[PDB]
Amino acid sequence: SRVIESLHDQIDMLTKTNLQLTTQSQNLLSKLELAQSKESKLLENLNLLKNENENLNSIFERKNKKLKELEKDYSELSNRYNEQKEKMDQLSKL
Amino acid sequence: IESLHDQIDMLTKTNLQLTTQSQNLLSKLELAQSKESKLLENLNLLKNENENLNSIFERKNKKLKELEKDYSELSNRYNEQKEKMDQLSK
Ligand SMILES: [Dy+3]
Ligand SMILES: [Dy+3]
Ligand SMILES: [Dy+3]
Ligand SMILES: [Dy+3]
Ligand SMILES: [Dy+3]
Ligand SMILES: [Dy+3]
Ligand SMILES: [Dy+3]
Ligand SMILES: [Pt+2]
Ligand SMILES: [Pt+2]
Repeated sequence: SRVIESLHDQIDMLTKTNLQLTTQSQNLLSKLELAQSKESKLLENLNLLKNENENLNSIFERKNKKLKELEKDYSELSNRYNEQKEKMDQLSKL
Repeated sequence: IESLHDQIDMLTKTNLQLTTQSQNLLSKLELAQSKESKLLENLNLLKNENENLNSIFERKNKKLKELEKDYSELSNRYNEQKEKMDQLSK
């Protein structure tokens, strides 16, 4: 009988230990989820920006192609003015 | 008392499994934290250069604007030189 309840004082302590640990596995399965959620949202955002960025990169490449054309047009135009001047020159010359 | 000792053993096995789960959950949290740190460092690397690129772009735009202006003046000066040529012939 002193045997028994002395024995019980251990069972109850073990139950108390289990409750703590269990509430623990409660608080963590509720975090790991939070950590995962915050990953999801983060990865999603990275992709909107990623898609946003590719779109801006594509626009850039188009403008550069136009600038390269202009780069050629001004060169040709300049050249035309130089030829035009040579003639005016020759007109005054002997 | 044998039955009670057996129950104590079952309880100890139950508590150990819980502790093991806690350990596993802790490791997962640590892994998540490691992922968060790598993700933040990467964002920082991406961010600082992105800003570097943004400043270079702004600088080029500033020169292109001078050029819009430079070409306009030149074109006008040419239009003016032709008016004078027309007048030379009338
Ligand atoms: Dy592309
Ligand atoms: Dy070119
Ligand atoms: Dy052309
Ligand atoms: Dy020539
Ligand atoms: Dy402008
Ligand atoms: Dy200027
Ligand atoms: Dy005029
Ligand atoms: Pt001329
Ligand atoms: Pt002329």
